[PDB]
This record gives sequence, structure tokens and C-alpha cells, in this order.
Amino acid sequence: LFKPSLCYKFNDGSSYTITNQDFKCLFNKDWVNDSILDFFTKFYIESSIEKSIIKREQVHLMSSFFYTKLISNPADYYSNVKKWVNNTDLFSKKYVVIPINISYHWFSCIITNLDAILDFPLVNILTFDSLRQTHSREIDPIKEFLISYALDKYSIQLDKTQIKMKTCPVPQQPNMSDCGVHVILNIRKFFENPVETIDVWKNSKIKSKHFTAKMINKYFDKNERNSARKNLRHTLKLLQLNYISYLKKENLYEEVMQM
Repeated sequence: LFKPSLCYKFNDGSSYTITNQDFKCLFNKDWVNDSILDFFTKFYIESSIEKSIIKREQVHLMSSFFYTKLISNPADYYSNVKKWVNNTDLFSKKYVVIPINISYHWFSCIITNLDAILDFPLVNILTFDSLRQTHSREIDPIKEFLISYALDKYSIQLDKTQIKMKTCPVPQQPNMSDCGVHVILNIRKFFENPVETIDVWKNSKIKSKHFTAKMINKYFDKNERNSARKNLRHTLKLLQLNYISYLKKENLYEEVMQM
């Protein structure tokens, strides 16, 4: 039982509802659905903002549906998401976070250095995947998005060769259905210290593949990944219990259960 559904309010006024249908994917090794993943990427970035690790204005988090909308009609990537990005200002962000959901395979990228383009310089799309794969083909639509975005919002002519996909090492584990859990924890780790994480990835080719694997596995707490699913359940379950306490304090519990 995960009832009533969790209703969580973030400090930017946004509200998320997590139902039992969403919560139950955190059992066994079920595919992590969009609700769980978008909630937790939001959750851990807000935590980073609360701790003053980053400032709110430095980060833009896309929901997982952005990329799917982007490529829904490849005759014109930008037209697909033009309304989506109305009244955004992505090139003032230090970190633009884009989780990617393709054929039940989760991975993610983080766009850096956009805030250096306006002042003007290489845009780095930091792409990380728990499977042993590189994503040139899937990141290319994001390159074209950035070029069109730059022209549309700032009248800037942005050269594609200024935009580089960087394959960033994170713990690897071949369960595709665990990929959503790795995305959550990789993003979470990044925003406990972005500058340091960027440096770890940047220097991932200085030492041998074996030295780097140990370094990457330690930095990203690979030894805890086996239990990550359970810890996410405990976090949600706990957030729900506090919500129930709130509902019972305000005498709203019966109304919500009825509805």
C-alpha cells in the first residue's frame, strides 16, 4: 500500500504526485518509470540548491519528456519543442540536465559552458550511461537543438563543431532495467559537487583504464549501487509518511482518501 499518493511541494512552487503505480517500479529490478525518475532528479537537484552547493539560477532541469518530444518528428527538431522552451534562458545556465529515455534504456547528459557562449569556447555535453555504450547518434539532436535555440533566443550563430559530446565514465552494470536507478544516482552525485565531478570526468584518460575504473567506482559509490533501489523506496516511503502526518494534522486525510 502506497496510499494516499505522495504529493510533494518543492521550493520553486512545483508539485509532484507519486502514485503506487509509480512507487512499485522500485521493487526487484523493474524498469524505472518517468514519474520516479523525474521526481528524484528534481529532488536531488533541489537538495543541492538547499545546501548552497549550487545556486538556483545556475541549473535547468528538463523533464524526461523533453528529449522524447525533441526527436518525435525528426523533420524539424526545434519546431517540436519551441513551445516547450518558451520563456527559457538556457544559455545563462551552468548546467542543463537532460535525462534520456529510449526503448526502455535510461541514460543522461548535462550541458556545460553555455553560460560562456553568451559572454563571448567549447560546449560540452557530458553524457553518462551505466551500459557500455556511446551515444553520438542520440546526442546529435541535442547539438542541433542548441544551434537553433541560440539563433532563436539570442540571434547567435553557433557552430556545431563548437559542441562536443564527452562520454563520461560512471559505474557500469549491464542490467538495462537498472539504468534508471543509475541515472538518478549519477545526477545526485554530480550535484553534491559539480566542479569536482567535472574534473573527475575530464581527467578520466590520464591514467590506465584499470586505475580509472577504480577511481570512477569509488567516486560514484559503486559499492552502494546494489542497494540504491531500496534506499530510493525508503526515501519515498518516508516522504509519504510525513505527508500522511500532515494530512491528518490538517484534518484533510479523510477527504483525500475518499477522492
